[PDB]
Amino acid sequence: ACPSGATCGSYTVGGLGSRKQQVRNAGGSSLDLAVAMLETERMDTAYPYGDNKSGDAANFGIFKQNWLMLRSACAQFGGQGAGQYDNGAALNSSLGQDVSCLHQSQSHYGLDAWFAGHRNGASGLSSPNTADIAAYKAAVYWIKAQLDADSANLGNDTRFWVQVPAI
Ligand SMILES: OC[C@H]1O[C@@H](O[C@H]2[C@H](O)[C@H](O)[C@H](O[C@H]3[C@H](O)[C@H](O)[C@@H](O)O[C@@H]3CO)O[C@@H]2CO)[C@@H](O)[C@@H](O)[C@@H]1O
Ligand SMILES: [Cl-]
Ligand SMILES: [Cl-]
Repeated sequence: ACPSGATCGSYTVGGLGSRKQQVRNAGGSSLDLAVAMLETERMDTAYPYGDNKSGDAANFGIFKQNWLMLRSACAQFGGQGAGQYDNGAALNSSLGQDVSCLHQSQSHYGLDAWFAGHRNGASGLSSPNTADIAAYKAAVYWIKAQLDADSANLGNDTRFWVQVPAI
């Protein structure tokens, strides 16, 4: 059943199973798969460039990591400024680098703080215990529970989803 009042469900996405297997082979855990699953249908980067944001808010890669976090945590982007955000687009064509950056970012911030910045950027890092951040985290963990409960879900075409507001 759906997490705390939210609307949720599942459906089939052609080719998604093979893509899940590629993400796992690139080092993605079930948590990583859950984040990717929440962010795009096909675990890809065909969403609009930067997800229509610029600077520190721009999103890159299959997890929609933001440039603030990438430049703060990932060695690939060390020392870079907000205005250099176009450099994050390297993650759009390298799954291995995308996963490496995700892991570096999660380790840099710790996972609970990582969720806050992933959801809400600099504002989230400074106010990480909001209701909206908690709802995002709950959505990810609900998806993860579906993946964890049946290993077929790690390789099949099923996408689990939870409705969260776009911000
Ligand atoms: O620090 C720069 C800027 O960040 C602002 O927060 C944004 C983040 O940087 C991300 O862009 C974040 O995107 C996530 C949201 O969950 C989206 O709904 C989703 O589509 O993509 C990602 C991953 O889930 O969005 C926030 C909000 O726009 C904000 O903190 C701002 O004050 C700050 O200057
Ligand atoms: Cl991020
Ligand atoms: Cl807070």
